[PDB]
Amino acid sequence: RRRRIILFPVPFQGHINPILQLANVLYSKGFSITIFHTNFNKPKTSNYPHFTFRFILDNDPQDERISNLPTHGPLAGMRIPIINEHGADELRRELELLMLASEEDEEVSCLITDALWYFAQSVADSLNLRRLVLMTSSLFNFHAHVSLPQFDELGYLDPDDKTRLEEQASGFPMLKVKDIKSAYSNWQILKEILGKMIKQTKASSGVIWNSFKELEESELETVIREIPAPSFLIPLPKHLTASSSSLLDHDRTVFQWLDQQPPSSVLYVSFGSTSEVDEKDFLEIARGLVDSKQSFLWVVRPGFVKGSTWVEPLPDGFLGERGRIVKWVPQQEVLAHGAIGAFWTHSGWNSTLESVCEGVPMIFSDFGLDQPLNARYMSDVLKVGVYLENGWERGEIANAIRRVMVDEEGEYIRQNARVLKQKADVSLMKGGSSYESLESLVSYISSLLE
Ligand SMILES: C=C1C[C@@]23CC[C@H]4[C@@](C)(CCC[C@@]4(C)C(=O)O)[C@@H]2CC[C@]1(O[C@@H]1O[C@H](CO)[C@@H](O)[C@H](O[C@@H]2O[C@H](CO)[C@@H](O)[C@H](O)[C@H]2O)[C@H]1O[C@@H]1O[C@H](CO)[C@@H](O)[C@H](O)[C@H]1O)C3
Ligand SMILES: O=c1ccn([C@@H]2O[C@H](COP(=O)(O)OP(=O)(O)O)[C@@H](O)[C@H]2O)c(=O)[nH]1
Repeated sequence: RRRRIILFPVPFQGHINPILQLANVLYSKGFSITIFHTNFNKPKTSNYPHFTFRFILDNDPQDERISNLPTHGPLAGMRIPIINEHGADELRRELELLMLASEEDEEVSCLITDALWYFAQSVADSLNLRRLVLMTSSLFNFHAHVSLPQFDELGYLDPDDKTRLEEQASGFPMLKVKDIKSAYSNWQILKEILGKMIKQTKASSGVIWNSFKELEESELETVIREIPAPSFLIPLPKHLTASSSSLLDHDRTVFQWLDQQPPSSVLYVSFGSTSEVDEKDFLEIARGLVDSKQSFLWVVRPGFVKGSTWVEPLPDGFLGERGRIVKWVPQQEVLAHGAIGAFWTHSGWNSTLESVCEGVPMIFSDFGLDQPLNARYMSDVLKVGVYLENGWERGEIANAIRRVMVDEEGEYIRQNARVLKQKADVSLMKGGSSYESLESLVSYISSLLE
């Protein structure tokens, strides 16, 4: 292969999944692929015989700043600001020694990084290497990030200012003030990171969005105005699932059980790769699921429940014939199964987009960050699910589950989910928004060394 692309993911499941989907799509279009990855949270390189992996930044002996960071729980994310602040010299060395070792017939077209690796723009510039960015969250979230100076002036980023919570955000009516308060509760850290991510995204050679035009049409004018480089909207789950980049072992025994369920009769439940609840909330969720009287498949990550290794506070036999708990599944393959009638999600963007791409309507909870904005946009603009926006109450959980899966009152939500899947499929046909985004992206990358 004449042309090589280097990709550099953020080493968490919601970041590795889209960049290895993109890597596969670009491999399919005839590019050779090198992945730069931390040893931390590495995927199974044996699943990618067609890719070269290079492990960087946390090789032994480890830096003072990274050596003792926890490997699980939300605190593991401290690696993101630390690598941005201290990784530039090592990334430049690794890019240089790859380009020095390269064959004379092959050249590196570009570096594609996660948008959160804002430090990589200056490194790529210093080597006369073009950098493209992969956005792993929505255009709507980007629109909110660019509006932060206005949210700040209005006092929405003040945790102590508990006024106007149920009102429409001034200058941003698609959001309630409480959505902004939730999304930016970690304002001391996010203020600096998001400003840098925006500046270095605007400075990049091109922005790839894991989305499609018909999903986020209201947000296109903002990205065309804010980002001078070309934007490409490609819905990666419509190209392939992320099964090969799983960081955990799949429980595949779930498919034999799904095959025993009537069509659209199962609630799939998963609150993410990082999320945590109190025992009080975890038992309130469990009661809501039982109160619903619907069949369910619930992925609970070890550490989801504060105080327990897994699901110890749950009684044996509880959940009935109706319910299964597992540690991990191939989630998009589960969403594609005919048994699935709905998905109770934490509203992470990969989970939200996979559900949309499989036509599965949603019940939304959130654990902050971009989650409350995804839940608000999908529930109120697209109308493909119900937002549980006032915590965990067993009655409200039961009503939301029944509304989406059974109630005639919820038929419009099930129909909206069906039609949005169809729009995603049409977007991949010749002349479709996603087809044209991908053809343009391939032509654009092929032009970078002219
Ligand atoms: C930018 C980030 C800096 C970061 C550093 C660590 C920090 C925390 C977690 C804040 C609390 C304190 C502290 C110290 C901590 O508890 O560790 C802080 C904010 C979110 C974070 O990125 C988040 O890091 C997590 C690992 O700890 C990832 O698992 C998240 O990815 C996942 O990525 C998915 C794909 O983007 C996303 O939909 C999903 O919700 C998310 O859970 C990713 O979400 C990012 O949050 C940003 C918040 O503004 C968004 O702009 C980005 O689009 C989004 O990707 C991690
Ligand atoms: O049991 C599971 C649970 C989740 N996932 C995948 O983990 C990713 C989670 O990404 P998301 O953006 O939804 O949220 P995060 O977990 O990053 O907060 C998605 O690609 C899911 O399909 C999976 O494969 N199996």
